[PDB]
Amino acid sequence: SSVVGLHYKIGKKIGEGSFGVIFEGTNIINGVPVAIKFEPRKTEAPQLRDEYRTYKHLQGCDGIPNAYYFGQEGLHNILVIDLLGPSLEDLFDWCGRRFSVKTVVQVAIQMLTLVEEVHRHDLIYRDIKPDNFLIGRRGATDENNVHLIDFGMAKQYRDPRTKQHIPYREKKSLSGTARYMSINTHLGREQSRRDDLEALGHVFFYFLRGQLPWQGLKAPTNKQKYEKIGDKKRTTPAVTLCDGLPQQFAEYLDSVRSLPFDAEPPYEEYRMLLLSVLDDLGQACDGDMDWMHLNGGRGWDATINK
Ligand SMILES: Fc1ccc(-c2nc3cc(F)ccn3c2-c2ccncc2)cc1
Ligand SMILES: [Cl-]
Repeated sequence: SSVVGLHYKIGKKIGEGSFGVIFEGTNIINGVPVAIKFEPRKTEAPQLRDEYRTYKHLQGCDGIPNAYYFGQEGLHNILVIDLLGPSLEDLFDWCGRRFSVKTVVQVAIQMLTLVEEVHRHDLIYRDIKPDNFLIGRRGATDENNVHLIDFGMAKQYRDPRTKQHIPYREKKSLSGTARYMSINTHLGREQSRRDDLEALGHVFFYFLRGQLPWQGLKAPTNKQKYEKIGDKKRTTPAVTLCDGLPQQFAEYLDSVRSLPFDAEPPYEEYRMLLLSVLDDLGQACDGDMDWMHLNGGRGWDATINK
């Protein structure tokens, strides 16, 4: 049968989660579209049952989609959530692999707020990348707002009732994407709130410069490539990465790298630091983003851009 979760018809396949069986769906009750997620049963890495419970925990938070169904169906686990638009990596490629200063700033402030809400619910993300940040759908009220999805790497960091941080430890397996992970993750240290914020700092320079200096290194094995990548991050100060860029981006990365392990980041102060970039350059924060000027003003297309 084509109907799963009682009320959800399976449509076309959308991927972008390894080859995880993701689809576009349609609630046969009201017609709203969804994003159906399958997971093979009796697999070596079961994580769908817990990703559901993370969406219910963050249910009601802005930028986090709602979870609507989870149950057994044949030899698969199915999770129905909201359907969202392209990723920041998708819009990045379509704008020439370079974002202007105003759009990097405006997106940065929304990404900081989404990460803070995750931290207020006793969770850290541990997989910061623009591929997991999506806008909304065309014609919707949240069409160009930034959303956060995929919490298969999210990790509890403090007790929900005592608010006591997890103890510091080392000698852990490398977890995340090598291009954006913090220096502390390269060293096999326990991740905390400060590492999500440093990963966000690497994404900002990735948008401004179009590339990062630790891209395209040669190494015979995989382990030696992550070492060589983390080495370039300790040799490059924040000032050189900020060459020809507003120095507040260098101040941000340096500050989040000086945070203690169990310290609480000054989120509002970081967002005010990134806002003053627009004041120094005579710009307003009205919400105008670069991808809003694609294709003569129509916006992003299907067959021309994808
Ligand atoms: F239940 C789920 C859980 C995760 C997804 C998902 N994963 C990725 C990975 C990606 F690189 C890009 C996009 N997405 C989605 C996604 C796509 C469209 N609209 C909502 C979410 C979907 C459904
Ligand atoms: Cl790379």
